[PDB]
Amino acid sequence: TCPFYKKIPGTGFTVDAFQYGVVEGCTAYFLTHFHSDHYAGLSKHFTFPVYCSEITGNLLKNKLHVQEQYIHPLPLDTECIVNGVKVVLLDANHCPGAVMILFYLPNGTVILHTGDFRADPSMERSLLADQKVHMLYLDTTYCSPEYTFPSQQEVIRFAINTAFEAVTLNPHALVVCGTYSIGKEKVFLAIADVLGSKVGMSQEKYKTLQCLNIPEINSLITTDMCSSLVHLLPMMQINFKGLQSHLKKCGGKYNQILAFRPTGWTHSNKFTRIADVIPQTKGNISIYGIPYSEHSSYLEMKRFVQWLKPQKIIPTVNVGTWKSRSTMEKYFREWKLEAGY
Ligand code: NI
Repeated sequence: TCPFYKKIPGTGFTVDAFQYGVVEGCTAYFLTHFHSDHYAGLSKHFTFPVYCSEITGNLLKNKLHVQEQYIHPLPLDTECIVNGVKVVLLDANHCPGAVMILFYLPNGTVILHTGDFRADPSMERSLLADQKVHMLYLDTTYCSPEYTFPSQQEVIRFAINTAFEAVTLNPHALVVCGTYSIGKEKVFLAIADVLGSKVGMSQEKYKTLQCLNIPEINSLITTDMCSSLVHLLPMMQINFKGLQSHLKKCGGKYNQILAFRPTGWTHSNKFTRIADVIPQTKGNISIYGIPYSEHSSYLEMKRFVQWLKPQKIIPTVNVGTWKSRSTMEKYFREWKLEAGY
Protein backbone atom coordinates (compact mmCIF):
# COMPACT_ATOMS: atom_id res chain seq x y z
CA THR A 1 0.00 0.00 0.00
CA CYS A 2 0.77 3.71 -0.85
CA PRO A 3 3.21 5.17 1.73
CA PHE A 4 2.32 8.32 3.77
CA TYR A 5 5.23 10.25 2.09
CA LYS A 6 3.47 10.13 -1.32
CA LYS A 7 0.21 11.45 0.19
CA ILE A 8 -0.84 15.07 0.71
CA PRO A 9 -2.81 15.54 4.00
CA GLY A 10 -6.36 16.86 3.80
CA THR A 11 -6.70 16.44 0.04
CA GLY A 12 -7.32 13.34 -2.07
CA PHE A 13 -4.00 13.98 -3.88
CA THR A 14 -0.96 11.75 -4.33
CA VAL A 15 2.51 12.31 -5.87
CA ASP A 16 4.59 9.84 -7.90
CA ALA A 17 2.33 7.06 -6.64
CA PHE A 18 1.44 4.88 -9.63
CA GLN A 19 2.76 1.43 -8.64
CA TYR A 20 0.15 0.47 -5.99
CA GLY A 21 -2.86 0.17 -8.28
CA VAL A 22 -5.96 2.14 -7.26
CA VAL A 23 -5.11 4.28 -4.20
CA GLU A 24 -8.33 4.46 -2.07
CA GLY A 25 -9.37 8.10 -1.69
CA CYS A 26 -7.16 9.52 -4.46
CA THR A 27 -8.98 11.89 -6.88
CA ALA A 28 -5.83 13.26 -8.61
CA TYR A 29 -2.38 11.70 -9.20
CA PHE A 30 0.52 14.19 -9.66
CA LEU A 31 3.67 13.19 -11.56
CA THR A 32 6.74 15.45 -10.78
CA HIS A 33 8.78 14.19 -13.79
CA PHE A 34 9.34 11.50 -16.41
CA HIS A 35 11.88 9.14 -14.77
CA SER A 36 10.85 5.40 -14.54
CA ASP A 37 10.97 5.06 -10.68
CA HIS A 38 8.51 7.97 -10.38
CA TYR A 39 6.21 6.96 -13.24
CA ALA A 40 6.45 3.18 -12.40
CA GLY A 41 3.06 1.50 -13.04
CA LEU A 42 1.64 4.15 -15.48
CA SER A 43 0.81 2.87 -18.98
CA LYS A 44 -1.87 3.17 -21.75
CA HIS A 45 -4.09 1.24 -19.29
CA PHE A 46 -4.34 4.03 -16.64
CA THR A 47 -7.77 5.75 -16.40
CA PHE A 48 -7.50 8.36 -13.62
CA PRO A 49 -6.59 12.05 -13.85
CA VAL A 50 -2.77 12.77 -14.02
CA TYR A 51 -1.53 16.34 -13.25
CA CYS A 52 1.97 17.37 -14.54
CA SER A 53 3.99 19.88 -16.61
CA GLU A 54 3.42 20.28 -20.41
CA ILE A 55 6.79 18.45 -21.22
CA THR A 56 5.87 15.58 -18.88
CA GLY A 57 2.48 15.51 -20.67
CA ASN A 58 4.10 15.24 -24.13
CA LEU A 59 6.17 12.28 -22.87
CA LEU A 60 3.20 10.47 -21.27
CA LYS A 61 1.19 10.86 -24.53
CA ASN A 62 3.98 9.85 -26.99
CA LYS A 63 6.25 7.37 -25.06
CA LEU A 64 3.86 5.69 -22.61
CA HIS A 65 0.73 5.99 -24.82
CA VAL A 66 -1.40 7.28 -21.94
CA GLN A 67 -4.75 8.39 -23.43
CA GLU A 68 -5.12 12.19 -23.87
CA GLN A 69 -8.36 12.43 -21.83
CA TYR A 70 -6.40 11.62 -18.64
CA ILE A 71 -3.48 14.14 -19.07
CA HIS A 72 -3.92 17.48 -17.28
CA PRO A 73 -0.84 19.63 -18.15
CA LEU A 74 -0.47 22.81 -16.07
CA PRO A 75 1.76 25.84 -16.76
CA LEU A 76 4.66 26.84 -14.56
CA ASP A 77 4.71 29.74 -12.04
CA THR A 78 0.91 30.23 -12.19
CA GLU A 79 -1.73 29.79 -9.41
CA CYS A 80 -4.11 27.04 -10.61
CA ILE A 81 -7.09 25.26 -8.93
CA VAL A 82 -7.16 21.47 -8.89
CA ASN A 83 -10.31 19.84 -7.39
CA GLY A 84 -10.97 22.96 -5.26
CA VAL A 85 -7.33 23.37 -4.04
CA LYS A 86 -4.83 26.04 -5.00
CA VAL A 87 -1.51 24.73 -6.45
CA VAL A 88 1.62 26.12 -8.15
CA LEU A 89 4.23 24.17 -10.20
CA LEU A 90 7.84 25.50 -10.06
CA ASP A 91 10.94 24.48 -12.02
CA ALA A 92 12.89 21.78 -10.03
CA ASN A 93 16.23 22.29 -11.91
CA HIS A 94 16.36 18.50 -12.45
CA CYS A 95 15.64 17.08 -15.93
CA PRO A 96 13.38 18.63 -18.71
CA GLY A 97 9.80 19.05 -17.46
CA ALA A 98 10.63 18.34 -13.80
CA VAL A 99 8.61 20.33 -11.21
CA MET A 100 8.26 21.08 -7.51
CA ILE A 101 4.60 21.47 -6.35
CA LEU A 102 3.33 24.04 -3.81
CA PHE A 103 -0.01 23.03 -2.16
CA TYR A 104 -2.13 25.62 -0.25
CA LEU A 105 -4.40 23.54 2.00
CA PRO A 106 -7.93 24.64 2.90
CA ASN A 107 -6.98 24.85 6.64
CA GLY A 108 -4.12 27.33 5.76
CA THR A 109 -1.19 24.88 5.85
CA VAL A 110 1.36 25.32 3.02
CA ILE A 111 3.24 22.26 1.72
CA LEU A 112 6.23 22.04 -0.71
CA HIS A 113 6.99 18.74 -2.50
CA THR A 114 10.38 19.05 -4.27
CA GLY A 115 10.09 15.93 -6.53
CA ASP A 116 13.68 15.38 -7.59
CA PHE A 117 15.54 18.76 -7.50
CA ARG A 118 18.93 20.49 -7.59
CA ALA A 119 18.59 23.26 -5.07
CA ASP A 120 19.73 26.64 -6.30
CA PRO A 121 19.75 30.17 -4.87
CA SER A 122 17.37 31.44 -7.66
CA MET A 123 14.66 29.39 -5.88
CA GLU A 124 15.00 31.80 -2.93
CA ARG A 125 13.35 34.55 -5.12
CA SER A 126 10.42 32.50 -6.55
CA LEU A 127 6.72 32.37 -5.24
CA LEU A 128 8.23 30.34 -2.34
CA ALA A 129 9.49 33.54 -0.72
CA ASP A 130 5.95 35.12 -0.50
CA GLN A 131 4.67 32.96 2.45
CA LYS A 132 5.58 30.51 5.20
CA VAL A 133 5.95 26.80 4.24
CA HIS A 134 4.97 24.40 7.01
CA MET A 135 5.82 20.96 5.57
CA LEU A 136 8.53 19.99 3.09
CA TYR A 137 8.69 16.74 1.18
CA LEU A 138 12.41 16.62 0.38
CA ASP A 139 14.62 14.91 -2.20
CA THR A 140 17.27 13.51 0.17
CA THR A 141 19.33 11.66 -2.51
CA TYR A 142 22.65 13.31 -1.41
CA CYS A 143 21.93 14.13 2.23
CA SER A 144 25.41 13.44 3.68
CA PRO A 145 28.52 15.73 3.86
CA GLU A 146 30.82 13.66 1.62
CA TYR A 147 28.57 14.42 -1.40
CA THR A 148 30.19 17.45 -3.03
CA PHE A 149 30.39 18.16 -6.79
CA PRO A 150 31.20 20.98 -9.18
CA SER A 151 28.71 23.38 -10.79
CA GLN A 152 27.07 22.21 -14.00
CA GLN A 153 28.74 25.15 -15.70
CA GLU A 154 32.27 24.07 -14.53
CA VAL A 155 31.64 20.53 -15.86
CA ILE A 156 30.27 21.81 -19.28
CA ARG A 157 33.23 24.14 -19.76
CA PHE A 158 35.55 21.17 -19.14
CA ALA A 159 33.67 18.98 -21.68
CA ILE A 160 33.61 21.72 -24.33
CA ASN A 161 37.41 22.41 -24.13
CA THR A 162 38.29 18.75 -24.04
CA ALA A 163 36.18 17.90 -27.11
CA PHE A 164 37.31 20.93 -29.11
CA GLU A 165 41.08 20.18 -28.51
CA ALA A 166 40.60 16.45 -29.52
CA VAL A 167 38.75 17.08 -32.77
CA THR A 168 41.13 19.94 -33.74
CA LEU A 169 44.09 17.51 -33.20
CA ASN A 170 42.27 14.75 -35.17
CA PRO A 171 39.36 15.82 -37.37
CA HIS A 172 38.53 12.09 -38.00
CA ALA A 173 37.70 11.62 -34.25
CA LEU A 174 34.14 10.82 -33.17
CA VAL A 175 32.73 12.18 -29.93
CA VAL A 176 30.26 9.92 -28.04
CA CYS A 177 28.03 10.76 -25.04
CA GLY A 178 26.33 8.05 -22.93
CA THR A 179 22.62 8.47 -21.91
CA TYR A 180 19.76 6.38 -20.28
CA SER A 181 16.78 8.62 -19.63
CA ILE A 182 16.01 12.26 -19.98
CA GLY A 183 18.30 14.74 -18.24
CA LYS A 184 21.84 15.96 -18.82
CA GLU A 185 21.04 17.06 -22.45
CA LYS A 186 23.23 20.17 -22.08
CA VAL A 187 26.34 17.85 -22.13
CA PHE A 188 25.82 16.67 -25.69
CA LEU A 189 24.24 19.89 -26.94
CA ALA A 190 27.17 22.05 -25.72
CA ILE A 191 29.81 19.67 -27.21
CA ALA A 192 27.99 19.70 -30.61
CA ASP A 193 27.61 23.47 -30.65
CA VAL A 194 31.40 23.94 -30.20
CA LEU A 195 32.10 21.44 -33.05
CA GLY A 196 29.46 22.83 -35.45
CA SER A 197 27.59 19.51 -35.58
CA LYS A 198 24.18 18.03 -35.02
CA VAL A 199 23.87 15.23 -32.47
CA GLY A 200 23.15 11.82 -34.13
CA MET A 201 20.99 9.26 -32.30
CA SER A 202 18.53 6.32 -32.60
CA GLN A 203 14.86 6.77 -33.64
CA GLU A 204 13.60 6.07 -30.05
CA LYS A 205 15.97 8.73 -28.58
CA TYR A 206 15.20 11.37 -31.25
CA LYS A 207 11.44 10.78 -30.57
CA THR A 208 12.07 11.48 -26.86
CA LEU A 209 14.00 14.71 -27.55
CA GLN A 210 11.30 15.91 -29.94
CA CYS A 211 8.90 16.06 -26.96
CA LEU A 212 11.00 18.44 -24.81
CA ASN A 213 10.05 22.00 -26.01
CA ILE A 214 13.77 22.76 -26.69
CA PRO A 215 13.97 25.83 -28.99
CA GLU A 216 15.40 25.20 -32.55
CA ILE A 217 15.59 21.45 -31.74
CA ASN A 218 15.28 20.46 -35.45
CA SER A 219 18.50 22.33 -36.19
CA LEU A 220 20.41 20.50 -33.37
CA ILE A 221 19.61 16.73 -33.69
CA THR A 222 19.15 14.05 -36.40
CA THR A 223 18.75 10.32 -36.95
CA ASP A 224 21.35 10.47 -39.74
CA MET A 225 24.41 9.08 -37.84
CA CYS A 226 26.64 9.49 -40.92
CA SER A 227 26.21 13.29 -41.15
CA SER A 228 27.11 14.01 -37.48
CA LEU A 229 30.29 13.94 -35.38
CA VAL A 230 28.65 13.65 -31.98
CA HIS A 231 26.68 10.45 -31.35
CA LEU A 232 24.48 9.38 -28.45
CA LEU A 233 24.54 5.77 -27.30
CA PRO A 234 23.11 3.89 -24.29
CA MET A 235 25.33 4.29 -21.14
CA MET A 236 25.79 0.47 -21.15
CA GLN A 237 27.75 0.74 -24.42
CA ILE A 238 30.29 3.32 -23.00
CA ASN A 239 33.23 0.89 -22.60
CA PHE A 240 36.14 -0.24 -24.78
CA LYS A 241 34.36 -3.27 -26.36
CA GLY A 242 31.12 -1.36 -27.10
CA LEU A 243 32.95 1.67 -28.45
CA GLN A 244 35.30 -0.40 -30.80
CA SER A 245 32.17 -2.26 -32.06
CA HIS A 246 30.39 1.07 -32.78
CA LEU A 247 33.54 2.39 -34.51
CA LYS A 248 33.44 -0.63 -36.95
CA LYS A 249 29.78 0.18 -37.68
CA CYS A 250 30.42 3.76 -38.77
CA GLY A 251 32.16 2.65 -41.99
CA GLY A 252 35.74 3.92 -41.68
CA LYS A 253 34.64 7.57 -41.46
CA TYR A 254 36.30 7.84 -38.04
CA ASN A 255 39.51 6.38 -36.60
CA GLN A 256 39.30 7.46 -32.97
CA ILE A 257 36.64 7.95 -30.21
CA LEU A 258 36.48 10.37 -27.30
CA ALA A 259 33.62 9.33 -25.00
CA PHE A 260 31.92 10.90 -21.99
CA ARG A 261 30.06 9.14 -19.14
CA PRO A 262 27.98 11.67 -17.25
CA THR A 263 27.52 10.16 -13.82
CA GLY A 264 26.25 11.08 -10.43
CA TRP A 265 28.76 11.13 -7.60
CA THR A 266 31.35 8.28 -7.39
CA HIS A 267 34.07 8.05 -4.64
CA SER A 268 36.76 10.19 -6.54
CA ASN A 269 34.88 13.53 -5.70
CA LYS A 270 36.65 13.59 -2.28
CA PHE A 271 40.15 14.56 -3.72
CA THR A 272 40.04 15.44 -7.42
CA ARG A 273 38.96 18.94 -8.85
CA ILE A 274 37.31 19.07 -12.34
CA ALA A 275 40.55 20.49 -13.81
CA ASP A 276 42.58 17.47 -12.61
CA VAL A 277 40.41 14.91 -14.44
CA ILE A 278 42.17 12.51 -16.84
CA PRO A 279 40.53 9.78 -19.02
CA GLN A 280 40.86 5.99 -19.21
CA THR A 281 42.54 4.97 -22.47
CA LYS A 282 42.95 1.77 -24.56
CA GLY A 283 44.47 2.36 -28.01
CA ASN A 284 42.44 4.80 -30.18
CA ILE A 285 39.60 5.14 -27.54
CA SER A 286 39.44 7.39 -24.42
CA ILE A 287 36.61 7.57 -21.81
CA TYR A 288 36.10 10.54 -19.52
CA GLY A 289 33.97 10.25 -16.34
CA ILE A 290 32.38 13.63 -15.58
CA PRO A 291 30.30 14.31 -12.51
CA TYR A 292 27.28 16.23 -13.95
CA SER A 293 24.67 16.12 -11.23
CA GLU A 294 20.95 16.97 -11.46
CA HIS A 295 20.45 16.48 -7.66
CA SER A 296 21.33 18.86 -4.74
CA SER A 297 24.78 18.48 -3.16
CA TYR A 298 24.79 18.45 0.70
CA LEU A 299 25.76 22.15 0.79
CA GLU A 300 23.10 23.13 -1.75
CA MET A 301 20.35 21.11 0.06
CA LYS A 302 21.36 22.56 3.49
CA ARG A 303 21.31 26.16 2.23
CA PHE A 304 17.82 25.64 0.74
CA VAL A 305 16.33 24.13 3.85
CA GLN A 306 17.98 26.70 6.23
CA TRP A 307 16.49 29.50 4.06
CA LEU A 308 13.01 27.86 3.92
CA LYS A 309 12.79 27.09 7.64
CA PRO A 310 10.15 24.29 7.42
CA GLN A 311 8.29 23.23 10.57
CA LYS A 312 8.53 19.50 9.51
CA ILE A 313 10.62 17.64 6.90
CA ILE A 314 9.37 14.48 5.13
CA PRO A 315 12.19 12.58 3.27
CA THR A 316 11.31 10.96 -0.06
CA VAL A 317 14.63 9.24 -0.88
CA ASN A 318 16.51 6.47 1.02
CA VAL A 319 13.59 5.96 3.36
CA GLY A 320 13.53 2.13 3.20
CA THR A 321 15.90 1.44 6.25
CA TRP A 322 15.86 2.82 9.82
CA LYS A 323 19.61 3.54 9.78
CA SER A 324 19.17 5.97 6.76
CA ARG A 325 16.12 7.63 8.30
CA SER A 326 17.98 8.01 11.65
CA THR A 327 21.06 9.50 9.98
CA MET A 328 18.95 11.99 8.00
CA GLU A 329 17.07 13.13 11.16
CA LYS A 330 20.40 13.89 12.77
CA TYR A 331 21.35 16.29 9.96
CA PHE A 332 17.91 17.99 9.98
CA ARG A 333 18.26 18.75 13.76
CA GLU A 334 21.82 20.13 13.31
CA TRP A 335 20.48 22.46 10.55
CA LYS A 336 17.56 23.63 12.76
CA LEU A 337 19.83 24.35 15.79
CA GLU A 338 22.40 26.27 13.69
CA ALA A 339 19.74 28.45 12.00
CA GLY A 340 17.39 29.04 14.97
CA TYR A 341 14.02 27.65 13.71
NI1 NI B 1 14.75 11.87 -11.21
